[PDB]
Amino acid sequence: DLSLSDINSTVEVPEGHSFWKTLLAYSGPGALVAVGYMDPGNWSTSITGGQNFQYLLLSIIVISSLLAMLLQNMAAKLGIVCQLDLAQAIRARTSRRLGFIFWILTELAIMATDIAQVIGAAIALYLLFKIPIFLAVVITVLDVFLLLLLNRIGFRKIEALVVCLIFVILFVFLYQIILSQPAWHQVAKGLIPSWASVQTSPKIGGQTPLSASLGIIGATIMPHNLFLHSAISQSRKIDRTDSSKVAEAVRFSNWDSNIQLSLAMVVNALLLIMGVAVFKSGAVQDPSFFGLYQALSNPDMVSNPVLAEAARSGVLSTLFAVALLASGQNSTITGTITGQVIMEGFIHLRLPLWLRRLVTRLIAIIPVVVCVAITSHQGSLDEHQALNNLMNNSQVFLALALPFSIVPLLMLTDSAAQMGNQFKNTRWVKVMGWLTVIILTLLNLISISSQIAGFFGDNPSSQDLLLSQVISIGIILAMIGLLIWTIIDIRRFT
Repeated sequence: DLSLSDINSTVEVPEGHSFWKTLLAYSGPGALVAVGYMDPGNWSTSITGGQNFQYLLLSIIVISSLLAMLLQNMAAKLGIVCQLDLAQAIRARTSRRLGFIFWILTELAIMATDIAQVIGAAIALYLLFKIPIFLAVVITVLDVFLLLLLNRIGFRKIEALVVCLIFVILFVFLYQIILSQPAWHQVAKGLIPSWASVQTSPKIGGQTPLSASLGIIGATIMPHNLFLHSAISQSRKIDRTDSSKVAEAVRFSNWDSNIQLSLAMVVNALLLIMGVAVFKSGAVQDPSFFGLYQALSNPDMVSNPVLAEAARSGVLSTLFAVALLASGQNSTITGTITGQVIMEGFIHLRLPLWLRRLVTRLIAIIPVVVCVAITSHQGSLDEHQALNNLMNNSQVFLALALPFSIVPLLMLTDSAAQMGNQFKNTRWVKVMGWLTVIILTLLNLISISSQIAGFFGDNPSSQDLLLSQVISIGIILAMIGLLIWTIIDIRRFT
């Protein structure tokens, strides 16, 4: 009846005021959440953002991460104080049909992330081991056994394995930056919140600073990682009777989550400066993983003789594909955990990790093998580009399931009927939290029309455009109705 019954309140190791060892104990949840924010689904968008705007968008990244650190912490709080995840709170404060709508929506979000990671991992196999593109996908389907071995290890080593992947993809991209020797003064100048990133005048590569900045801000959080954080935050036993120990617990999970999401921010920065210093100006013409592979393997694309010799040897591209692999291993863990959370929390369905990863992976790979089937039917022409367009088109479900995950979180944590007058949010995080939630909801509701119109490709059929407008209006209006309904129920609880 409690979230993550297998590993809920497992190891509690606060030992008086020995704070840093205590920090070493529970440092796992923050990493499990942060590794999701390093998935390849936006890697190109960073590199592109670096080529179109050298170091300019870095500050935006920071801001985004900060916002991601805020809401995530809130989620952790809901897990630590209430001893129940976000899905159990929402489902407990609304009917079953709303919990079912939220269930299918979040399932579609984690399904979208799973699509990004199966595409990135399959391509990673196509680049490293030269496995055929169609075989690499059905090889990625075999991650259920890696989940079976993953199940017997334990969170003290699983949550450290996630750290291992994090520093793998962090040191892979940091190594290519160390060889690049970039002008770190311009990097520092770019990290400052300047007003050149909010303008619309450069328009390099069909992208203005305000478009890229609002895109980075719009994709701030992932809805599934909120339920994930609220669930894994409970894995540390708390008496819930001593205010100093639960306040200490909040400091604990906060410093952990910031320590890891800061690493994710560092990875995004390494991707932007990867697009600025490593690649030449405008050298990246194919945002696909294969385009970045050949671009990292062509000496004329880099801006340094050392990177030209190393690129000719073929080490940059292989490290890139290794980073694709280490990033593609995330949904096997966080996808199954979060899927269990929303499943047994929203619809009260107890399913094993076997059929979970089976169903999610199959539903994820169906459109992938359809895309590879059509493109390979065209002669393997534009197959990687179409895989990239599938990966980017999949991210609409996140915008569909974002407000129904950030609004109920902020409401339930701001109310005293769930947190109490002692552990509710400060008047500071009320203003910042509501501002962030409003901005993200508006920006994603704007993104719905752009992505739905993007489903029809870069060929604008005049009759299909109006249909995209009708479908977009219907979707955003339906999300408005669901949003005001959830607002009404939660505000009826408070």
